[PDB]
Amino acid sequence: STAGKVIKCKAAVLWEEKKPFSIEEVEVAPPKAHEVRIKMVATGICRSDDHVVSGTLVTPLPVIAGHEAAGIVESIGEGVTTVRPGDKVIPLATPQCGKCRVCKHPEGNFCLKNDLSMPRGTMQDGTSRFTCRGKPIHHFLGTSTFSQYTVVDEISVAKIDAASPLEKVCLIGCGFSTGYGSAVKVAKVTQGSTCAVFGLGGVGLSVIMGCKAAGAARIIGVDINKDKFAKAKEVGATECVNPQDYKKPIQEVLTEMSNGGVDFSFEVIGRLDTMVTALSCCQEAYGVSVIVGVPPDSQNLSMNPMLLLSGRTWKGAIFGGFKSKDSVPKLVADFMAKKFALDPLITHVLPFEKINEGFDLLRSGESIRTILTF
Amino acid sequence: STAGKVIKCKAAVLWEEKKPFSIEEVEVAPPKAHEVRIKMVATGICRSDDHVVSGTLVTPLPVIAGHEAAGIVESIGEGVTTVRPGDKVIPLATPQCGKCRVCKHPEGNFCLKNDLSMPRGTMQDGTSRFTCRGKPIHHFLGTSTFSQYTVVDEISVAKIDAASPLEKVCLIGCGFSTGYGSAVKVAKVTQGSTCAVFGLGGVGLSVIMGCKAAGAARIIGVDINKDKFAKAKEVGATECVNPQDYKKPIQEVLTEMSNGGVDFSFEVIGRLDTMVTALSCCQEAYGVSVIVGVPPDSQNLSMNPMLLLSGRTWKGAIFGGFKSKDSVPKLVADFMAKKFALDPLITHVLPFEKINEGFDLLRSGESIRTILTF
Ligand SMILES: NC(=O)C1=CN([C@@H]2O[C@H](COP(=O)(O)OP(=O)(O)OC[C@H]3O[C@@H](n4cnc5c(N)ncnc54)[C@H](O)[C@@H]3O)[C@@H](O)[C@H]2O)C=CC1
Ligand SMILES: NC(=O)C1=CN([C@@H]2O[C@H](COP(=O)(O)OP(=O)(O)OC[C@H]3O[C@@H](n4cnc5c(N)ncnc54)[C@H](O)[C@@H]3O)[C@@H](O)[C@H]2O)C=CC1
Ligand SMILES: O=CNC1CCCCC1
Ligand SMILES: O=CNC1CCCCC1
Ligand SMILES: [Zn+2]
Ligand SMILES: [Zn+2]
Ligand SMILES: [Zn+2]
Ligand SMILES: [Zn+2]
Repeated sequence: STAGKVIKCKAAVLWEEKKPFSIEEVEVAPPKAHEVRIKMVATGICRSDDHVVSGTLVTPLPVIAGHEAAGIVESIGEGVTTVRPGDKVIPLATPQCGKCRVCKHPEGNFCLKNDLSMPRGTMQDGTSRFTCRGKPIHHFLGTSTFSQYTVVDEISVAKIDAASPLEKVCLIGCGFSTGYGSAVKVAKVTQGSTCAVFGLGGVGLSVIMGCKAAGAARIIGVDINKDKFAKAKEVGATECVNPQDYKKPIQEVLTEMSNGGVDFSFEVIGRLDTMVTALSCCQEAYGVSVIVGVPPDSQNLSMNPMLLLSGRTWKGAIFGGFKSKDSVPKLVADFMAKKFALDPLITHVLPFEKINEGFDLLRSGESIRTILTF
Repeated sequence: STAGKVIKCKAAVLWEEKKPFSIEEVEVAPPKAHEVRIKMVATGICRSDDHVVSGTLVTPLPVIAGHEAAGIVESIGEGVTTVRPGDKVIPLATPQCGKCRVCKHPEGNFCLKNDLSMPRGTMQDGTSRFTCRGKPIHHFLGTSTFSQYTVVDEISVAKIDAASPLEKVCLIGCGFSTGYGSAVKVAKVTQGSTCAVFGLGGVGLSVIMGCKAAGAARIIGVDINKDKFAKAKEVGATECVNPQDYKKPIQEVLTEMSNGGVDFSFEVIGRLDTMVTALSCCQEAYGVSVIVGVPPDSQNLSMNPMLLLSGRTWKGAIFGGFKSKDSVPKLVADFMAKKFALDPLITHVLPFEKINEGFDLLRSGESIRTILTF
């Protein structure tokens, strides 16, 4: 009874940086050709959503943020072939158009249809499906999941198993897949290796899960919040270090601990200094360091290229290197077959209406992932 | 004759930075345990030797530089098992001890016995075998080939084919192997790919050779000296560009030419700005950039880590990633089997006494490799 009609529903609108979200009514247009309107069931609070609030991640405001989520298709536009009304789906913050040079490449996943490099805050057609107080509101990464309903381009949604528990598998839409793939796909962690993981939030814990799945012998968690260490050990860290406890820079500490440098290191925070420290602590001739964290907008790091000339490899990735539409259904199937766990990442559950409390929990250091239910 | 005795011979001593080499008599001590004394036959002029003169590369002075060479063993110290008097040999500016964690790793080659990371300018035992006018003179990279005789540690020398032409295969001791391996081993250039090579000297031409051997479809040479372009095309470049001819930054030019970025780029100059430009010109989701050039001492580059977060891989390497003692004899055997050519790199051949003239040729832009003959 809503197909083809505007839907009025609640969403969390961000009108200004550094302010609480405003939970209020929005109007959601029906889907145009090759678009899908989704009734949201659950969405996680990822640090990247907070980066929009703080100005770390710049995208046009006002905006409906949220990108790690799962829901049920309410209606489809003309020409949609990959999902149908009633299907369970995960929106894809990195799309998979299937047609660009990146989608066609065996390794690449950062589809050229993304809205990250040159943010417009729109659908693929350059327009918005959201109105609030009569004003157009921007989308975020082609997802915008902090709303009871959203509209996404078909290349930004994947159909998943009809029996999936949406309050858990929403994490496959960003944080779990990112960390897990960063270890198993991007770094390609090897059996018996030593790994160092900087940042023990939801994404860093998922990196640990992937390093353990790959058979690493040592997994050193690094965080300035020692309250993060117990869960890190539960999911596979063999030891944890707090840089604030040491008189020496932690790259020196980690080099000593690993008898000359780690095999694989991961920056899962989003600071320029820890990106350079993480590179430095891998072994100078054969180490690999992967940047996962988001840097503050437009800022450059400084580093000595002799760190690379000796033989290190430095890389980064979005979404764990996974081609998003191909990979998300398979990761859900693997979760349903118990191949990895999501419960360790979920520390808090709240209704959507308590979104601001959910962001308070993240900012205070108390949560890993808070899941919001609609 | 000479075995077990001090040898007085001619060498090129660098007494201080930014001065001509001084060609004069030096005394070369006999080899101690596990050392090898070599009569030099030919040595190439690599830009890294010039970096010692200019202060770009810091190593203790006064010094006998030179590291790209070939000669004949004159005598061996106690315990040497891998070469014998009369053998043709290439000194190894990166050693291969066979016992450190890097030598044991399948990928690594930057053996921990190297004299690059913390230059001492000595033999492995911390002492020098050279005296000149009664003063001790430093070694360079455990090689020191600008002398009629040198003494090296066993781990810094490889025995090669007795029929090898030393006036050509000296280049396998540094510049050829570095550039070729940077393409075929470090980057692992793929068939049909597009490559960009910054710097068209001896090392960058060897990168082009390797890209062509790997089957690249397009190889774009980049140099500010257009006189380098004809030879670059002879060895495989499909086009060449001079940044000075363009109003736009060359990274933008190369991105446009390659319809969104190259597959592989190589910095083969030694400038911070070209290291960042070369990274930027590879495709943002799956491109690979390899640093080969030597940065000026103690200087840091500045770069935006979003270049990596999208999916690029940045790496560097010494000596093309080759494990030096294993690889040098095989590369000579490959040369003798006609698997690659060295003549395109050799533009001038001069007697050793004309070393300063050979450096003037390099500095003026007029040579690729000058081979000095003893
Ligand atoms: N590449 C990608 O596709 C994705 C990137 N991200 C980014 O990954 C990063 C991590 O995200 P979450 O795990 O959700 O964030 P989080 O905020 O839950 O975790 C970050 C952790 O870093 C620790 N930390 C902060 N400063 C530190 C320092 N100086 N040294 C050591 N530890 C420090 C914190 O105590 C915290 O436990 C964020 O920048 C986020 O934007 C997130 C998802 C996808
Ligand atoms: N990684 C390693 O193992 C090795 C590194 N090297 C380093 O590789 C670099 C290249 O060495 P060679 O080929 O012997 O040097 P070279 O001096 O013969 O070649 C350098 C080329 O760069 C060009 N160039 C200079 N400035 C430029 C700019 N701004 N833009 C574009 N082109 C520019 C020059 O015109 C020249 O053709 C040097 O820094 C050298 O020290 C050399 C041997 C081994
Ligand atoms: O968290 C989801 N996506 C992130 C990916 C890294 C850049 C900022 C957006
Ligand atoms: O040219 C030979 N070796 C080079 C290797 C890169 C650092 C400077 C010295
Ligand atoms: Zn695409
Ligand atoms: Zn996220
Ligand atoms: Zn070694
Ligand atoms: Zn050299």
